[PDB]
Amino acid sequence: LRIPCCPVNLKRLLVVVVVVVLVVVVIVGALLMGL
Repeated sequence: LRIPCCPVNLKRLLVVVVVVVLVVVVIVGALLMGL
């Protein structure tokens, strides 16, 4: 329950999520440019 004492591997999971979101934003920008 809660974060233990800073999130463990969950942190790098969050980083992966952020990367995914960034990549999606890149895909969106790319699509807006053309593809």
